Amino acid sequence: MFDPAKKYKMDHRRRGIALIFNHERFFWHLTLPERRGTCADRDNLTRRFSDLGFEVKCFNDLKAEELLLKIHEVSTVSHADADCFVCVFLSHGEGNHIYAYDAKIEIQTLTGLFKGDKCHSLVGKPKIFIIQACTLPAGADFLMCYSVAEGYYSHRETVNGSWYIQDLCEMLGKYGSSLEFTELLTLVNRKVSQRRVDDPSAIGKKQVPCFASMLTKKLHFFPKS
Amino acid sequence: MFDPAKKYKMDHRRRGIALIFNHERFFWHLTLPERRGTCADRDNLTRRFSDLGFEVKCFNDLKAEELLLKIHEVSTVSHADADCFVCVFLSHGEGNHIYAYDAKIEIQTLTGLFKGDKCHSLVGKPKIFIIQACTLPAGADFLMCYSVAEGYYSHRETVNGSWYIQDLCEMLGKYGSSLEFTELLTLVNRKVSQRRVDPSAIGKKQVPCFASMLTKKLHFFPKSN
Repeated sequence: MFDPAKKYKMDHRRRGIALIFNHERFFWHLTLPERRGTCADRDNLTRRFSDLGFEVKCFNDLKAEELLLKIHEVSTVSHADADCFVCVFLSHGEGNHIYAYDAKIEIQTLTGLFKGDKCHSLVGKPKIFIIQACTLPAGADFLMCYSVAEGYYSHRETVNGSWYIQDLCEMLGKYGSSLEFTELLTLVNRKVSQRRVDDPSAIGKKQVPCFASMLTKKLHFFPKS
Repeated sequence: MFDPAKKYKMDHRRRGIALIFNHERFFWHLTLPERRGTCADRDNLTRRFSDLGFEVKCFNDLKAEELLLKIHEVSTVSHADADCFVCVFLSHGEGNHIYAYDAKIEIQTLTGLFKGDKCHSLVGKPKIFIIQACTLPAGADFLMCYSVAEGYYSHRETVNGSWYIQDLCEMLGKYGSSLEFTELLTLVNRKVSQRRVDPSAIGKKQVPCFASMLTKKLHFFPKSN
């Protein structure tokens, strides 16, 4: 009958793809912290998801030609022998209205490609989207992880990256292979929300992340094989 | 150090208020299964939250004068000796545009009254909103539970209530006092998504969702008598 401890099947051959998408186009004056922080976040993510068995692939949206080339690949490639799919969307904080509006269209596109109708090979498999906001995607077995609720405070980028990706990567490296994934995201909620400014204008305010789950089972990333 | 198993402090004198809000006004014609189903949902919820230690209150929005009265009561009353706050928002499925638009403002108002700035006595304590949709609430230590995604299928009310409330109450009764609450909501996601239809709803399934800004594990262990 009903098993409260039922888990997603994570014994397939591969873990799956971990797509790290960098939103760059329509962003012009890029300071030194932003440029070195974005690279720190990507590299930190590439190490934590690779250690969990994912095949990391990193795109950006600067070259429209290469963008469609590599997007078509991940959308049409078969995931039948994969445990799950992960997609991380990275963006800069201080962006214009064109940059911010493009991100929303990109996020809708990405999430839409992996819904049950357009990707049979991921049906019944967790589809995890981690979005660094500058939303309303939904679907069975989706997990949406947001760095901040839209309209609320998020700390500026730093040479070492952003608060959300730093804390998410610390928990992933420390607890990724043991704890249930939503328990892990709850720890990121606490770690990030506890950080404080040393920007005297941002005194007293905090960054509150959020995650929205449509998963039906427990999700673990025990070491494979 | 950092405790990955840290949980909210739930040893206060009282558990807290469990507000059951019935959205009724502007519904143009109420069929028999809808009258009883809504009553079945309210009674089922009152039984389960009472057994978990909550002080249950049930309002509706038929009397405009009496509602602002009671909304003022639950908002301004002290929660300093309470573990948390729960609010269930019940509404009918087949509603007109006025009925649906009114629901959004009611939900936006209700959640707003319990923000940290508006309610000092619930700061750092979980605030749980369970919404039977016909959204964008946020805040630290908020837990939003939706019967359905924003614009997807939801099964219609019956004499015994709605699929979402029935399955929620079944899990609360069996596992409410033991399992972490988000783990319990995940079981609801599976139970509701597995139910099939016996007309024009072939191949459809209702996929619930919950959005967490909680920072700790949430349990409802039996209170100290």
